[PDB]
Amino acid sequence: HHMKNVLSIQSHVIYGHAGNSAAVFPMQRLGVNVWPLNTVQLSNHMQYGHWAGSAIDAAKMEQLVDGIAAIGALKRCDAVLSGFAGSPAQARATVEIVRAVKAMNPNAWYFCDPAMGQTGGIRPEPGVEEFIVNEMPALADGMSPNHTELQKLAGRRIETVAEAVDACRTLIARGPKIILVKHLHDRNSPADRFNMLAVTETEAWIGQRPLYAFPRHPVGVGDLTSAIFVARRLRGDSVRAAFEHTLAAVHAVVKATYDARRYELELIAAQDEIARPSEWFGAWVTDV
Amino acid sequence: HMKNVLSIQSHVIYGHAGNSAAVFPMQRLGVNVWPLNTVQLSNHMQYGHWAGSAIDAAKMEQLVDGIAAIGALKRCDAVLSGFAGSPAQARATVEIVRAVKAMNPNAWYFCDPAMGQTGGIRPEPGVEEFIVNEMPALADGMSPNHTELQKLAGRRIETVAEAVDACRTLIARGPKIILVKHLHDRNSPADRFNMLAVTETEAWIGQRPLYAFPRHPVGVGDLTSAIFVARRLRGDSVRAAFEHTLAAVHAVVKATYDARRYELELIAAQDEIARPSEWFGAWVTDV
Ligand SMILES: [Cl-]
Ligand SMILES: [Cl-]
Repeated sequence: HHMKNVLSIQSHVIYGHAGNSAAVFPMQRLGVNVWPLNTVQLSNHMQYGHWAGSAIDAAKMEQLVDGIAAIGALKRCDAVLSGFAGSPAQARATVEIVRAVKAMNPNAWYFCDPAMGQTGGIRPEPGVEEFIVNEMPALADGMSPNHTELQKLAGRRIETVAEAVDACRTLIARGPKIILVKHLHDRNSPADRFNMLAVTETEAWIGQRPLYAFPRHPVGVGDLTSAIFVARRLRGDSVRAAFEHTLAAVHAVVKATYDARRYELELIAAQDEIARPSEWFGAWVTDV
Repeated sequence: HMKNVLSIQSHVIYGHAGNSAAVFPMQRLGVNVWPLNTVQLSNHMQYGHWAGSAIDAAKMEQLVDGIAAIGALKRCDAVLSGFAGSPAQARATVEIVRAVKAMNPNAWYFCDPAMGQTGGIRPEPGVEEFIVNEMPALADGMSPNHTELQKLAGRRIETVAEAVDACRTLIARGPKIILVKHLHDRNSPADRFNMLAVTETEAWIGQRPLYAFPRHPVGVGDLTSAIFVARRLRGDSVRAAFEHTLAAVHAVVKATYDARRYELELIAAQDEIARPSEWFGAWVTDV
């Protein structure tokens, strides 16, 4: 009955839902305490084409976390969740925060959502992408790449489920115990399916939910996906159960957004379905 | 018909104060919140030490300008403000309210004076003075505690009827609704926490149990104002919004007290925020 605590190190968007504005409320609604460290405050998502923002630097990130430690709270952190990093220095600061939390609490784990934004190519771009690919797997207990991010982490083109499982297993050999492929581009899947995968050293699960066609795809679905998975794991779910709850909860939010003809996620409207999804999509076993 | 509130307050990473006490309860009550964080603190200042980052008044206006630039400001149904660290920040909040009301003339501004530890009838120069002198003409609702109400009214207030009259005099200055988020009633038993809600035509007094914490939790005032704002946005009557606020705040405070914690048990008590299991019906009062 002990409440778990997650330190969530992500961007904050005032209007709309991305980063901590997509992650904090769902985890709280799922019964987990969230300590949101906002690395930047943006007026709105960058996909609108223009925005205003204010960021903190890496030194300030460390100072803020020092404050949480000074009152004795940081050692009670049960998990760290990271997302978008605005600069290489911020990504390095995230790693140092994770190292401190894990040394204070040997049961704490780090879940890294690469959160590379709009990008492409197998090669990691210099700076943040390079740092995510080269440095983060060594400390991460779980990672939640989308397809593009998985190709960068693995250094490979990936087109099938089996190729993706193999890429996940190679990444797991670098450190992480679980890879949640939060969106998989499966050339063998029907076009109206949204595919996800959950891979550990000994398990692999495929899941599918309906793919909704948006004029512009909502930002924040990846951040929401990682957050729900983390919260369900903290609530004690097995890998399969956390995976299935994530798939079903994200479906409910995305469907609500589509039915409302909206671009920003219908996160608050769909909150009861985040906590207790009504429609379920059982996963099935796959392998290399 | 989802409503949106722009909440302009401090953010605290660990624990619950400002937006870290206001945003989640309003969301849990079915209202969308756009949080504009004026500062980011590691923890609240009552611990004695803390770290913080901050934005200035110009950046606050620039951030809202960004929302306006994508055409979203017309979707703002209310603005909620609380503690202000400087007169410049309070003036930036006023400019933001003006910008919101230009895009949505139906939007309303709810000001929690949030003066903190203070005393006396005279407002202190600077922020307190601005709240007393300039805020009522701009705010559609205000949630003073007892000390703040005395400063707003320029009067000593000791009875419920005196407090209603002070609220009515303040309402004649601009606001449509006053929530006295903690009322000092010399005729009430010491173990009662009194609140009052007043409009030009209604006045409701209510009570929940007063708990004697060894160190009183921070953020109860922020939680109270936020729940009331959310219930009003959901369309509650004055009395219903008032009673839900009293019962939901009780549930959170009781949960915190029962666990002997300092930080509010906000997430643990979330179902009681939405559906309080113990109710404290209000009663009519007047001048
Ligand atoms: Cl912030
Ligand atoms: Cl109290």
